[PDB]
Amino acid sequence: QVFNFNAGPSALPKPALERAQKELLNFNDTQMSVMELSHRSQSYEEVHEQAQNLLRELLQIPNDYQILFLQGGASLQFTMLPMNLLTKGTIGNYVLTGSWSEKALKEAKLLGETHIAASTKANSYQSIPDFSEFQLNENDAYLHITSNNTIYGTQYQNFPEINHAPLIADMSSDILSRPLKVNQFGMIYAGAQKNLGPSGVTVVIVKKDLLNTKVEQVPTMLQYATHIKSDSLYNTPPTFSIYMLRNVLDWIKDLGGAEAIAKQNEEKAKIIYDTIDESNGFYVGHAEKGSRSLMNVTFNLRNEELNQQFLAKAKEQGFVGLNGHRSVGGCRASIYNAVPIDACIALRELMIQFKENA
Amino acid sequence: VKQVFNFNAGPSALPKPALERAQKELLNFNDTQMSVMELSHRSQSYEEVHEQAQNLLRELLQIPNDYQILFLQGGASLQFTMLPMNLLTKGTIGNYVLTGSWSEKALKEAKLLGETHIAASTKANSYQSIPDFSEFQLNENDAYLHITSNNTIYGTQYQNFPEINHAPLIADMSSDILSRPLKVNQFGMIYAGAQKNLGPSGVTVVIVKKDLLNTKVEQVPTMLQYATHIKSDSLYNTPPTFSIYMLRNVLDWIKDLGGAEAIAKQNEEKAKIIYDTIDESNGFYVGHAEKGSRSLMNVTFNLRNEELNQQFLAKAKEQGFVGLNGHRSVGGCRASIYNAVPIDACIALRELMIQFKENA
Ligand SMILES: *Cc1c(COP(=O)(O)O)cnc(C)c1O
Ligand SMILES: *Cc1c(COP(=O)(O)O)cnc(C)c1O
Ligand SMILES: [Cl-]
Ligand SMILES: [Cl-]
Repeated sequence: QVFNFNAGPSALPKPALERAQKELLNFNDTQMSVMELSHRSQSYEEVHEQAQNLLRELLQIPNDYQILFLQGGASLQFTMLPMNLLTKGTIGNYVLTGSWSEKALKEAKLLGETHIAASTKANSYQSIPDFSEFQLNENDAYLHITSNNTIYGTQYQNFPEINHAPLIADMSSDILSRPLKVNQFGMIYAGAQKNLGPSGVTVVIVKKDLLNTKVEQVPTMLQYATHIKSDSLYNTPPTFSIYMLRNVLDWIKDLGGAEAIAKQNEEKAKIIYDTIDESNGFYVGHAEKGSRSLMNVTFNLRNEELNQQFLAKAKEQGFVGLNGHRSVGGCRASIYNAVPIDACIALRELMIQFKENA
Repeated sequence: VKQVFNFNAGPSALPKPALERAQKELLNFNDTQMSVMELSHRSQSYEEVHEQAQNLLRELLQIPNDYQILFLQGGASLQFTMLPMNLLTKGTIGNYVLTGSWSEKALKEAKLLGETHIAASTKANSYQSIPDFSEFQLNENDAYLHITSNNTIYGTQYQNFPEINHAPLIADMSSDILSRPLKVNQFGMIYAGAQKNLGPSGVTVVIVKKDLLNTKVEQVPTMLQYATHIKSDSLYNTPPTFSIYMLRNVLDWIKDLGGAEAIAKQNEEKAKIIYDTIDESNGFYVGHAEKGSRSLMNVTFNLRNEELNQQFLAKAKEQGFVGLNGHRSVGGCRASIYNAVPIDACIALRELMIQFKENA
């Protein structure tokens, strides 16, 4: 009777939460909660390391990348990245594919010279721009993309070959929804709360030799080098959030890893997109078909009265989270890894019944 | 199986009722059929928890209505830089009172951003005491005066606070916030990582006078402006929802036991058990702190030599004591006795200390 389509924080795998509940008072035979452990304890250090190792195995992260667990959300990364890499005489180059891309660019502008490599803003971010359109500069500090544009419902189907400067990706809303060639990136970051666990930890996967050096004048907490050198234990980490991340990663592994999860995600997205496409225009997706997200499906009915009726009916029927962001309007169905296919089927059935009764 | 005596210095022991409450409803919070961890931060169910945590803090510490309460990420360590970024301006001075390692860390971050000054320091005395307030060297263009209420590593604590009216008084209260009543109106801003006395790690509480920290900050990154978080009620970006939920649960527990005065009475009793054991030990245990600056939250002490220190800590670990190893700067032992550390663990520590001395 409850279908959780929340856009972040979001649904977690039942086994990960059940495991957490079962041992909440007695973690790993210590007779205390994981939340009561010192981050300097062997018990916690084992979890911290396992979470890293699971990420490394599941995404096939090369040995010369470091995995960091940071606080502050993806939003703090919007500023921390340019603080570390946008040096005088270089350019923070951005590909704009939605609202989250804009937020990232805005923070770089406060700190240095920026540039727009490509943008689909003028077309309401309905698509990912062709890579052949990208305007690249010899003095780029990096090229920043947003892999999944959570608000607009578009997603990179693949990633550009970028080697004049590091490619940086905000993968908050699609990290570990599919396999990745990590070597294509200088850095990947993601708040955990969309696809990896609860909120309060941000995963940063970074090429060590890019960022393992002290940057002059940058506050200690805001240097990647601080966290690299200290293995994300410079100050007190968000221990429960990291524990929950570990639990989620174990679930992904148990189901067969990134390939298996990608297959599930493709199947459940098809359920919703086919419903849109067969609706004779009653439901219209915001994204161009070739840029459709497998993680956030955005669509509208023919006018706002119909949008309101639909969302009111959905709320009455137990659906949570379906209201679209204002820039897109309509409905957003967030279908991250842990959202079950039966919830997607229920959404289809709701959509079909609503059209029939309109 | 070993008994548990949790003297961890941060993260730390939690109240059992708060954990039990969390466990019971972990899969279905407030009849939503979702964990609190699975809710939108813009849902009514989560907003109620967020607001309740603020209201409990406000009631328990008697925070005046013209103060705002923020829930931020990054730890107290991020506050070390965020504070001077927002208040340390050209032509002003970040003035610090140094009473331990945490004071030094705060000063260090301000130095990167502007002019700083040391109002007073007990560094030369190995941080064994809180300086006399008469020693404070103050400047007309201080942007603020910063203190560390409880010096977690050294085991000293402000017994009362200075009357400062020339500039804002700012305090890192990470390791003693809500261990006792507090006159909040004496401060412009108070911050604390939650993980010593308020909850689990992952959230930092900032109590700030509304009129104070959100001006002349155009050059400061969005996330690092207090103004951003003030305006959005700590929902600008996604908050650490489960940490704030757990904080709410801990605060309810404090309220249920009688509030700040009741917890201060418990804490004074706990500390007395340990300090009396040290003082009665004919030098077998020696406290780091001068008696008049002793912390009620972190009790620091050494045995006569490193071999005995090691043997004592090994015996402690065998008997189920967790977290007693001192920080390297004092060596020895540190018994952290935050709000939720039970008096019976202090009883157990005393018994261990008496037995170890008698068997040495
Ligand atoms: C939600 C989201 C963010 C912001 O994450 P916070 O952790 O709330 O700062 C950034 N980028 C994308 C793509 C998102 O979906
Ligand atoms: C632990 C502590 C800190 C550091 O807190 P983090 O949350 O680890 O950054 C700062 N000040 C005091 C007094 C502390 O005890
Ligand atoms: Cl977006
Ligand atoms: Cl200290």
